[PDB]
Amino acid sequence: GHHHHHHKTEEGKLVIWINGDKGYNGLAEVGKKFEKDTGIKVTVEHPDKLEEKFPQVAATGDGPDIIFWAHDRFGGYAQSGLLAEITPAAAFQDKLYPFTWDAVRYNGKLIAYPIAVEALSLIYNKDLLPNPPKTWEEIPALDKELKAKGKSALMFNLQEPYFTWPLIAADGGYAFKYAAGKYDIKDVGVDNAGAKAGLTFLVDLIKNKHMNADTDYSIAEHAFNHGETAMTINGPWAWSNIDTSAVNYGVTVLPTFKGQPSKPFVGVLSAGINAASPNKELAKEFLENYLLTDEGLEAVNKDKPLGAVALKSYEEELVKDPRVAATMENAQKGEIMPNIPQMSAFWYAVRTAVINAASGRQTVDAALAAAQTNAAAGTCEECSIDEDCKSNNGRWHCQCKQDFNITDISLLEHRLECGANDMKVSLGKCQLKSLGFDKVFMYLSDSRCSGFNDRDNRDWVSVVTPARDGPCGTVLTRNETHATYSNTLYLADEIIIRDLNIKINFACSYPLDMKVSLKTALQPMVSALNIRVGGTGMFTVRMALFQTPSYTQPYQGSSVTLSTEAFLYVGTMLDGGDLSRFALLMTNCYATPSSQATDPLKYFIIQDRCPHTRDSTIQVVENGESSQGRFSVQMFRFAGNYDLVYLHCEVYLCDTMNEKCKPTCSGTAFASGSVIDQSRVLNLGPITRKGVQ
Amino acid sequence: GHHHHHHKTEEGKLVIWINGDKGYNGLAEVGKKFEKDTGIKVTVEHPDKLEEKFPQVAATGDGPDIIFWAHDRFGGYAQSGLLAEITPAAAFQDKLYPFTWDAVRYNGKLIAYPIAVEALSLIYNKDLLPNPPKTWEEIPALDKELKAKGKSALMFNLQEPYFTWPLIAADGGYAFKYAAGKYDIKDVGVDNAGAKAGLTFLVDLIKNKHMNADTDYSIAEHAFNHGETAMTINGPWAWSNIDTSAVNYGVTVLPTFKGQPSKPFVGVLSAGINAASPNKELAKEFLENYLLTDEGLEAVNKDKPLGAVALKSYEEELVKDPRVAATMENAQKGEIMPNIPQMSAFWYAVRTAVINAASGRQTVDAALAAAQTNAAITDISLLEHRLECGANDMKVSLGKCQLKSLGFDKVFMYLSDSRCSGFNDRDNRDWVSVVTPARDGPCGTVLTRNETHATYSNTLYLADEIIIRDLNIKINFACSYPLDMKVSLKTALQPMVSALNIRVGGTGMFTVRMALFQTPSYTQPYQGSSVTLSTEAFLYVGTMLDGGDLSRFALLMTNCYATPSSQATDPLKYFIIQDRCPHTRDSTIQVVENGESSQGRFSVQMFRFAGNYDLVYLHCEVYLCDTMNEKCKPTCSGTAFASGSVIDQSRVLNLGPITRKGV
Ligand SMILES: OC[C@H]1O[C@H](O[C@H]2[C@H](O)[C@@H](O)[C@@H](O)O[C@@H]2CO)[C@H](O)[C@@H](O)[C@@H]1O
Ligand SMILES: OC[C@H]1O[C@H](O[C@H]2[C@H](O)[C@@H](O)[C@@H](O)O[C@@H]2CO)[C@H](O)[C@@H](O)[C@@H]1O
Ligand SMILES: *[C@@H]1O[C@H](CO)[C@@H](O)[C@H](O)[C@H]1NC(C)=O
Ligand SMILES: *[C@@H]1O[C@H](CO)[C@@H](O)[C@H](O)[C@H]1NC(C)=O
Ligand SMILES: *[C@@H]1O[C@H](CO)[C@@H](O)[C@H](O)[C@H]1NC(C)=O
Ligand SMILES: [Zn+2]
Ligand SMILES: [Zn+2]
Repeated sequence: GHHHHHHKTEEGKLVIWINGDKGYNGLAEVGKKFEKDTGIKVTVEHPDKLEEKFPQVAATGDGPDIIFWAHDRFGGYAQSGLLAEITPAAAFQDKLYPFTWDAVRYNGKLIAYPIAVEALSLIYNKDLLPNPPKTWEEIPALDKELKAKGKSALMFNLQEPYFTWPLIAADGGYAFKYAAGKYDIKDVGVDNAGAKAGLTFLVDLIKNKHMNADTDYSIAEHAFNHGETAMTINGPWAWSNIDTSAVNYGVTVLPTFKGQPSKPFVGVLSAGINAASPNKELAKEFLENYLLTDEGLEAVNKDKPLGAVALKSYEEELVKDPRVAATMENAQKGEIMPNIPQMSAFWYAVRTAVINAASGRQTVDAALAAAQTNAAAGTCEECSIDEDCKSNNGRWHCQCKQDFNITDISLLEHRLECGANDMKVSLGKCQLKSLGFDKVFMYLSDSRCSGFNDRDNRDWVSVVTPARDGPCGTVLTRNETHATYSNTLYLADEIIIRDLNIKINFACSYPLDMKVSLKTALQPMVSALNIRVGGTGMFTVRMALFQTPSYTQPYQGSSVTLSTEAFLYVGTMLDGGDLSRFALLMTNCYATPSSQATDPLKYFIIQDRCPHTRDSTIQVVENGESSQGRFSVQMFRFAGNYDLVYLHCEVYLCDTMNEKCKPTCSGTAFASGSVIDQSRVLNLGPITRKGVQ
Repeated sequence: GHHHHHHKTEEGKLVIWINGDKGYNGLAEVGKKFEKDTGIKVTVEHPDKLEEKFPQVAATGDGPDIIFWAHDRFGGYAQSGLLAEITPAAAFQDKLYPFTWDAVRYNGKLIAYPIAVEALSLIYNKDLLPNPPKTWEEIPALDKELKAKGKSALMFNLQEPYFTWPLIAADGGYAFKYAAGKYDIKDVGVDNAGAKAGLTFLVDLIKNKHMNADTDYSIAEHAFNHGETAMTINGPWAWSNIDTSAVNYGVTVLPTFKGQPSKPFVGVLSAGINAASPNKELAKEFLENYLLTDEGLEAVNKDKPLGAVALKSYEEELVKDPRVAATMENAQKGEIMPNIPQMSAFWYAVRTAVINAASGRQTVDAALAAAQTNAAITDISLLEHRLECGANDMKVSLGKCQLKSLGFDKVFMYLSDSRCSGFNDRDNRDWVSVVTPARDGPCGTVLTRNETHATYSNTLYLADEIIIRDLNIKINFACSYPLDMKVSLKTALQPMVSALNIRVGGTGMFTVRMALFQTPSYTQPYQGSSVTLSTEAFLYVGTMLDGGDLSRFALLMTNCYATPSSQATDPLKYFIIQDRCPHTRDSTIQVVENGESSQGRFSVQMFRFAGNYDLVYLHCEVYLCDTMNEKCKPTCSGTAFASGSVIDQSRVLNLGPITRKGV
């Protein structure tokens, strides 16, 4: 007997959200194992701002069955009843460390499964520095030293407060005072001396050009991984990218500040179950039986490291690695995050205060003051990066930052969205509003198509144009495969009455569908072949001839006529079933002097999936790659004896799962493939010479 | 015998240059037979760097009458007009394979005679191992195993790029892109990922002491023939030395790299005629009558193997040997060398990249970059950005010249994942492009859904230096697609849906689903076990078949109706679709899709329809309609239908309750 019996005839499913920076593939593999055993499928998807999006959808009774995050968010969900209560047997609970269970406990109830323990650690290049700086104060020396070598000392994400927090709290800065076994929200440690010291040091570092304020995760990763930075600050999940990198690296404790250790907020990677989920039992089985296991966490950790796991058995072995040991050493120096809801607001309040102090929009005192005032305020979560959250006597509100520093380049930063029938270009609203823009922010080649405040995203100001030639001065450009719709975005120096000239040429390229070209034609010349697949499958292959190199504007009527130098553009299309499963392959294409496809005289354009020769007389654009295929032939230059010829194409449906369809053509011919299945042949003709202007 | 008439009182001589690794003796023997018949002397010499030496002497109106080499060089000579045009009869051309003639063709003219087809093959001791390693990745293991015996696994010449090329080209590597029937010289495939993979693997091989970077032809041949190496990689011309050796050997296909086959550059051994020679006629007779023949090639091939010959007659018999067959198999995997002149410059650029990466003088990136380069201010500030949204992929492209105009000395761009890096993109314009799948989570791509649409977005970082300066730019790009009904239904956590299992042919299992949707796009399905509607609200219903390929069938909804009770058999029915057609001609009912596809879709204003009752249940009878007769999609002329309707309850899907807003 098998496990599969209990879940048989399941209409149930399992949907998982996790941040893409952790290993999704290992989790997916565990999903494949779960699918193997139980016969139930498991999906893993990464939405933008998933921790923020989850509550929104979850409120409506929709979302993933499982959500992965650091515990600090979870209690915020629990307060809203978005998380189903976990109630595992003691035997199971005993397998994980109690503090990891404490992290996920909220208001007495377990709202999630602890997975792993996350703490920021100091990552450095072993080749570049043998001994890393043990303190923060000695880094500027290193940077000044390394600046001569054409490199930098330290680069790490400055955009997320998670990364800058440890230095701030190093001297005793804190989020929410823990008192009488409970967190006090009206007691906030943001504006004290230690925070100011840490942040002042950070600002003083970036002011000295030791680090750029524009630096983010991606940039720092890229910089460090190319060995152009001596060290960075990060968690286990990064390591996977460094291993593959030629960089020889090491992980140790963060540097001290004022003789005090860096105090990182320690996260617990945790898996919550949606309260709306019908699948809760399956989720519990999956998480308990499969996800948390030596093998499972081995897999996930193998894709990307988890750091210190909550599972005792695997951890006891996993600690043997020095890096996670360093991660623990760091964690023990810092403090585990509160799971309370306010943490959502806190993080937002710091981020605003760090970037303002870094950009120089405010002093550390002013920034931290605003921060402390906004620490528990939930409204401030609604504010974008470029917005200040301002506190009135009555209530908090969002406001655009009053001052931006804009290079002639900064204006070129933009969002380009290519939709199916339309194109949209978007630019930051505040950066524009800063310059005195009330309205009519921007326009395209046609000045009548103007900017509007984006109805979806308050942050953006957007311009839209259909993707077709002639509205809003949009322009179409075709090549054999694709149709590219392009336009230019002008910025208006008028309303602001100040001149800095920039324009952005943007374009959306879409694949060309010849079936549309055929449907557009009143009476196109086309041959069709129905192909039955198995009991229930049915497919259709069509072959048609086109007047243009774009493979558009097909010939109409019962005959085609060519100039001596003319190119015939042939194309083939597949319909029915999954166009993904099968790829359209043209196995043998040839011409005959007669109408019979069985003609003893065959002139092969394509033979054995490959061109008959390398001459320009035959050009094959698309074969075996997709649902369509395309090739051109100069017909009467290729076969010249005859005043007309007929065209024949043998076609085969290529399963892309079990065989690779795209042919490899060496330019050496066997001529052993002369066997043709006439049931698979499409025929078109006659193809005649003009003989008249 | 009677040939003697056309040659009497003979004069002049014939001088031939050919590489010494091929049979010099056989060619000379044929030359001596030619001398016997014609009474004209023929000299055969093998100079050092003969291919480089030929143009030098040829420029002065001095040199050999005939030159033997791979075709890739010849177009370089032809461009210099050092080669006389050959004009053999069709009857003769039919005797050799056309592609061999295509190789020797340049700018429309045939500049030389094809002799043989050469491709690198994997030579191994058949006695030593029954089956050779099928991949490159497993070689270090074999070597480590063989390291205990005081020997090595694989040794071959690393000095000539010709021998190392296949691994480089195994994964997506290429010299010159073949487009519109001609080779593109400004389109170069040297700096791509696969080449880097292969060459990096090679460096990693020599770094592990599995093979010495100093290894050359002599060393590998001498070593393998003496049994100090288990296997090597080489062409036919080497075999002659292995045959005499007591070693029992075999020849097979090169090992795969990254799941893809090795693509050796396939050479065509070819004989060109000097343009300065008055003796061209004699050269032509020599090449046509004697050199290319069963008897002629027999001598040369018997002396040393030519591999697969261009001559049909001799090849047809010669294929029966497994070695040349393996050589053919290898040839079929790779691609023939372009005949263009630039190849002369190419080989020089790669050779530098092979030795520099091996010795450790440069990184693979630097070497391949330099090679690729060798192969081929600001007033207003503007940028060129092109986004291509494919079905399975996205490509983002930025124009080079604009980046230069914007003051970028060098271009580094990448996505959220720094592992995804830009490459040089050749189109109607020269671009720098990055590619990513259109699904979320590779390359740090992220999904954003709204009720109607699934939007896949990512950020493109663009900067001059890896260490970031004051100038760095980032560009957010996104591809938004409409949501599929099935997908919308499958994505939903707890959608309201009714399902019916169907068997077809008694084989396999399929199902039919009916579900309710909040949007006119038929997306954003209702959640829960019940739906509640305003009096004026529109219920968007859809029905789809799932669980495998039903493509031969179109989903047809014959009768769809509402009942005040939960019973589908209720005598009181309000018909939305009756006799396959919409009950009313009004905006109150719209049937979007019926009998057309695997899906069906319709909207109804439910409570103007149901009237007096504050709740209803929805019922849809469904059938698989065979589309072969093309009668499936129903035609509705008028709103008048028979009240009597025959319904099979086994095919009816039921959903409810559907309740009115405000009690
Ligand atoms: O910086 C604010 C952010 O910090 C934490 O998120 C971390 C997370 O702990 C790590 O697992 C890793 O993924 O990096 C994240 C930040 O980039 C908090 O969990 C989160 O609520 C908070 O917004
Ligand atoms: O390595 C560069 C070199 O490769 C080719 O020459 C080959 C030749 O094609 C083979 O037949 C073999 O036997 O000898 C050479 C080994 O490299 C190119 O034809 C030549 O121009 C180039 O220098
Ligand atoms: C110029 O912009 C940068 C980055 O924002 C920063 O130095 C600051 O915002 C501006 N300069 C000053 C002196 O404030
Ligand atoms: C056609 O142009 C598009 C961009 O406009 C490009 O992505 C595609 O590769 C081009 N087709 C070919 C065959 O090069
Ligand atoms: C959903 O988002 C897409 C992505 O741009 C947009 O095109 C569409 O208009 C949006 N639909 C609604 C109903 O907001
Ligand atoms: Zn089970
Ligand atoms: Zn003669």
